[PDB]
Amino acid sequence: ESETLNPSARIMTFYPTMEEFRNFSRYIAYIESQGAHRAGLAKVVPPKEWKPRASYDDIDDLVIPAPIQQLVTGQSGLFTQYNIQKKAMTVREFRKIANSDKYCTPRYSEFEELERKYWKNLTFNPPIYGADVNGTLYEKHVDEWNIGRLRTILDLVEKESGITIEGVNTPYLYFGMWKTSFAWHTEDMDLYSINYLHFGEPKSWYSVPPEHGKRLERLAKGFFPGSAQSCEAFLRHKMTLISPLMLKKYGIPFDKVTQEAGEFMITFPYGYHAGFNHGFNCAESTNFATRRWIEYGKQAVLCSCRKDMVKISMDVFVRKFQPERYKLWKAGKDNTVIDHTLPTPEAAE
Ligand SMILES: O=C(O)c1ccnc(-c2cn[nH]n2)c1
Ligand code: NI
Ligand SMILES: [Zn+2]
Repeated sequence: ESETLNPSARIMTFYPTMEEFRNFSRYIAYIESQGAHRAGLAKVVPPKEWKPRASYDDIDDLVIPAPIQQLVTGQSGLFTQYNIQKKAMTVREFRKIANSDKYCTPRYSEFEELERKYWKNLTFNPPIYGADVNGTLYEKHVDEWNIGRLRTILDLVEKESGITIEGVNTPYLYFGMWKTSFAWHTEDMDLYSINYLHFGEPKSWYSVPPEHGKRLERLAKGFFPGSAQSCEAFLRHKMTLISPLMLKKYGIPFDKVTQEAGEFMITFPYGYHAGFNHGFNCAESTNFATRRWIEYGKQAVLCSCRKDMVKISMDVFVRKFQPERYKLWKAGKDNTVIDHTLPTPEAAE
């Protein structure tokens, strides 16, 4: 039944009405009832009626406390990205650098051309990314899909322990320029993410279906045996770039999609994704959860080589939503096998 929905595991695109848009978790359950999650990634175009902010005309004074310069080393589709933190910088300061001749977007016809230039010039002329900036650009009154307060069960982490995890249960802003990249990865604890492109040039995405996620990991371990030896989940470092041609060459299924300003992207549990920004832009994102995520959370394979990595206690989720398995899980005997095709329980409504 779930297997017969989106059997291609293709990236789907949704155009909700304004009435459908009002209840966030309900629409996530809906697009899962249509098999969107099998792709790992889905686009959701909100009604023209909607806007999270009246104008972006005041933000040139907003500070980017830790701009990152992205050095990239590699060849023939395989790359490792190193981060060089620059000194703090305002948005107007950043836009100036980004729109300057040295860093601006090259001219091109179709997207496949800009794509080709991206993978051709990835290692040259290191751009700067205004990444992981704590904040939101939603006006305080917007209630539909407000990244600052989605009200999903991920809120249970803060409710129970008081713990905030920047960018995970709090929002991050991302100021991009041409050729700034996000490496191949899943979310922390294999959560969902929501990404909103407030303004600027597009952001292109690659996705690998969760049901093929393990195939991508085997390939990545093969190409980076050193990194694999020293960490059980090195892709969570978010340093590893792999071109779509390399994926084709080794039979990994994937899809691609380009995100325009004013569009949402949803990534799903264990959905590997990567991509790049076309030019100057601004994006807001955070993580969230559904009842389906819990099993993913229990089984997420985490980065083993840093003490500073994101680790969420699953205990309170298992107690509340899987009480009959708590004794078993806590005794390490819960061998529930995940079916990636199944939609989340809430989609019964
Ligand atoms: O750089 C982005 O726009 C982006 C896109 C997709 N994922 C992330 C990200 C950063 N940490 N977890 N996920 C960042
Ligand atoms: Ni992500
Ligand atoms: Zn690690």
